[PDB]
Amino acid sequence: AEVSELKLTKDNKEVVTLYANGNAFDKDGNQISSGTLTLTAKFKDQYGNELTGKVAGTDYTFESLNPEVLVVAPDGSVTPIVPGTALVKVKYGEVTKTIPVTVKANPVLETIAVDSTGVSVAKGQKATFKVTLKDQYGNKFTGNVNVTSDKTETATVSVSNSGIGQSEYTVTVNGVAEGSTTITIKSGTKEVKVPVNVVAGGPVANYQIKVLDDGKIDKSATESPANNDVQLKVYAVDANGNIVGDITNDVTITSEATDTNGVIVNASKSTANGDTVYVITDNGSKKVGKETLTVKLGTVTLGTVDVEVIDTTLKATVVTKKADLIELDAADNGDALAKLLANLDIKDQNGNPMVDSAATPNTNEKLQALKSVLSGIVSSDTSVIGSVSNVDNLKDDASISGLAVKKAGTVTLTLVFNEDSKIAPIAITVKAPAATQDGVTVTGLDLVPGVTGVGKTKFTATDKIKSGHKLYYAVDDSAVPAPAVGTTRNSTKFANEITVGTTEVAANAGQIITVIEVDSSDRVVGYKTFTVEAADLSVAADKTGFTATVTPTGGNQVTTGKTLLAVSDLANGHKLYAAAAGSSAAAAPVKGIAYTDTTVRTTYGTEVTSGTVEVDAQDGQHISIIEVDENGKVVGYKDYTITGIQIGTKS
Ligand SMILES: [Ca+2]
Ligand SMILES: [Ca+2]
Ligand SMILES: [Ca+2]
Ligand SMILES: [Ca+2]
Ligand SMILES: [Ca+2]
Ligand SMILES: [Zn+2]
Ligand SMILES: [Zn+2]
Repeated sequence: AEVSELKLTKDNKEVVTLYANGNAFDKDGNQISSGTLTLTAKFKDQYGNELTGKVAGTDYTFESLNPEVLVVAPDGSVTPIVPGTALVKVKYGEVTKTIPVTVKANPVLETIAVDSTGVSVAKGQKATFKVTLKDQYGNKFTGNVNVTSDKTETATVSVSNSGIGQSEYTVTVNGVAEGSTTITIKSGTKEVKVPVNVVAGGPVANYQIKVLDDGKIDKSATESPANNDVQLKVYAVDANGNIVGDITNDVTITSEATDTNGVIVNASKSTANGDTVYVITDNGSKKVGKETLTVKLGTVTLGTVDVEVIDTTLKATVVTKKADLIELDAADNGDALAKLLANLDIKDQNGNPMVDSAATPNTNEKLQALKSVLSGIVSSDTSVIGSVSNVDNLKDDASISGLAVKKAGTVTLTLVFNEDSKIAPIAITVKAPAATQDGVTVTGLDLVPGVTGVGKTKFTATDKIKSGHKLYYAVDDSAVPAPAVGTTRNSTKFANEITVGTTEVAANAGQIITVIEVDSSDRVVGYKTFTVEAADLSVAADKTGFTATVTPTGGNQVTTGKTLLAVSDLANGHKLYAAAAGSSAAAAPVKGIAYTDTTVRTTYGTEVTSGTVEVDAQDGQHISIIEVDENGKVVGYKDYTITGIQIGTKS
C-alpha cells in the first residue's frame, strides 16, 4: 500500500496557521471554530485504489514525536501546548509517514496603525480618523483603548464603542479652542501621538465625501459583524484642507431613476443630537456590484461616490464530476440520487468543500446546496428516469430522493445550473441494470410435475434462501421483461407468491414462467426465466404406467356376486389397490401423488396386491385399479370392463 495524504484539519478545512491558544486558520486567513482539530489521512493500496471505511484508532494510529510542543492523540485528535516545531507520525500495519507542524506564538499587540499624520479641524467643529491594531504578524488584533488630549481646553476627543472589544475604532476630535496641541493614544504597553492644530479658517471651496464604514452592505442574512449599512457624512473644507462645517442635512442624494445593475438601495438621513448621518440600506438587490451615488446641494451636483453590495456566508460556485459514469446496485434501493451525489465534488467561493454533515441526520447540506444552484435536469429517456423540471421535488429526510427508477436501461442525465452561477452543464451517464441470476440466493432451481392435478408443475431447490427474501412469479406465452434492480415489486404483474416445495402453477408446454426474488423491503434483486418443457408438467395415470397384467376371474371356485382378481407379474415392491365396483369407471389420479391422500385412499381403499382377493361385482359393472411404486407413489391406472364369464357361481 501507500499513504496518499497526510493533512492537518479542523472541520474539513486544511489548516495552515495555528496558535498555541488552539485557534486555527485556513489559507485565506479566516479563523476556524467548528469541529475538532485533527489530522486527516488517506491511504491507497499497491494498484492505486483508495482504501476506505477504515477505523481511525485501530487500523491506523497517530503520534507526536515532539510532545514537548504538541500532543497528537492516537485517534487523530490534537491539542497544542506551546510555540515550536513538532513532528507527527502515522501507523497502519507496517507503514509509516511523517510531516512537520508548527505552533505559532499567540498574537500580541505589536503596531498601532494610524489613518493620518496630523489632524486639522475648525474651531467648534469636529474631525475624524481611524486606527488599526496589528499583531507581530501584521494582521488584525483585538484589544482595548484609551485616548487623551494634552490640552483638553484646546481640544477634546471621543471614541466609539467605549474603546473596547475591537481591532478598529474611530476617533472623533471635537475642536474647542484655537491653538496647537497633541493627542495621546494608549493601548496596553505602547503609546502613540497625533499632532493637532485647531485653526479658525472658513473660506469654503472644495467639498469632501467620507466613507466611515467598510463602504459595503452584506445582503446575506447572517453576516458578522452586522454589516447591513453604509455610513456617510458631507463636510465643507477650506483651501488648506481643514473641516469647517457639516451640511449632511441640506443635501439631496439620488440613485438612478431605474435599476441597471441589479444593485438597488435606499438612502436616508438619520438625525440625532444635531449630528446628521446619511444611511444606506438594501432595497432587495438581486445581484452584487457597484452602484454610483449622486450627491446634490438642492439642485447643483457636487461629487459622486460608489458603494458596493455583496452576498457572502456561503454560496455554491464550483462543481466537478469524478467519473463520467455510475452503475447502480441493490444498496441504492431504486433511487439514483444517492450514488449520483457521491460522484460530485462541490466547493464554495473560497474553493472550500461543502458536505452533508452527520450532525444533521435528517437533512442534507450538499443536496440543499445543489438545489439552490440547479435549475433542471434532462433525462435522455423518461421511460427510464423522470427528468427534473421542478427542483423542489428533490429532498432528503433520510429518504434521499428522487430520481426514481421506472425501467431497466441506461441513460444520460445532464444538469442545468443557473446562469447566475455561470456553471456550464455537466453530463453524467447512469446504468440501471436489470436483475439476473447473479442476485439469486436459492440454488439448484428447476421444475417438476405437480401432484394437485393435471397441467401443473412445482418449484423446488437445494439450499434455502437468504432469510427475509421471497419469491413471486408470472406466466404468459411470452417472457416478462426483467425489472431494474431496486425496484419495488409490481404487485399487479407479480402477485402470486411462491413457497418452495408447495405452490403450483397452471400452464402449457412452450409457455414461459418468469420469476423474481425480492428482499426484506420488497425490492427486486434476482430474475430467472423458465421455459416449460412438457416433461416438467404433470399428467394422470394410464395403462402406460400400469405394468401388471390383471385378469378378472370367475368359475365354480369363486363366490357368486363376486369376481376373482388374478394378479400376474408386477414389479418387485409395487402394490395394488382397487376401488368400488360401479356402473361407471372411477376417477384417474395424477401420476406421482402419494397413496395416503384422502381423495385417493378412500376411493381405492381395497388392497389386492396379493391377487387372491374377490370383491362384489356384476355383469356390465366397471372396476378401476391403480399401481403404486416401491416408494408409495402412484404410477398406473386401468379401468376394466367385466363379463359374467369372470364371475362366481356356486355358494
Ligand atoms: Ca445582511
Ligand atoms: Ca457597513
Ligand atoms: Ca442599480
Ligand atoms: Ca446533514
Ligand atoms: Ca427442467
Ligand atoms: Zn454476474
Ligand atoms: Zn399473454
